[PDB]
Amino acid sequence: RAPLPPGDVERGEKLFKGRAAQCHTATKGGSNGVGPNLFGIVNRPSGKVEGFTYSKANAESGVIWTPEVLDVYLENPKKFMPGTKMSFAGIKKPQERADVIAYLETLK
Ligand code: HEM
Repeated sequence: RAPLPPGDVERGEKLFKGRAAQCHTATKGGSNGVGPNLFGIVNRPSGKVEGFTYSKANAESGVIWTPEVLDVYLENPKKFMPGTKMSFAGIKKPQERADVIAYLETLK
C-alpha cells in the first residue's frame, strides 16, 4: 500500500460538504443526525460522540482515528468495519481521501 499523497484542507472542506455533510456535522458541539458530529475526531477513540446511538460494531470498535486508520477506513468503510451502519461506499481516489483527512485534522 503506497502512502496517500499530501492533502489540501480547502479541497478537503469542499469534499466534506459534498459527501460527509449528507450525514455529519463538523462544528464543535454540532448536532448528531444520520451520523455523529465529527468535530475533534482525528486521533480520538471511535464510538465516543455524546448523544449518538452507534451500532455495536462502531461502539466497540476500539479503533483510534489516526490519519492512517482513516485512510483505510474511508476507502471502504464496510470492508474495514463489517457491521458499521455508515452507508457510504468510500472515498476511492487517494487524493480526494487525503484532502478529506487533511480537513478532518483541522476539526480542532
Ligand atoms: C467523506 C465522507 C465521510 C466521512 C469522512 C465520514 C467519517 C466518519 C467517521 C470517522 C466515523 C466514526 C465516528 C466515531 O467513531 O465516532 C463515522 C461514522 C458514521 N458515519 Fe460517516 N463519514 C462520511 C460519510 C458518511 C455518509 C455519506 C453517511 C450516511 C449515508 C455516514 C454516516 C455515518 C454513520 C451512520 C456512522 C456511525 C456508524 C455506526 O455506528 O456503525 N457517513 N463517519
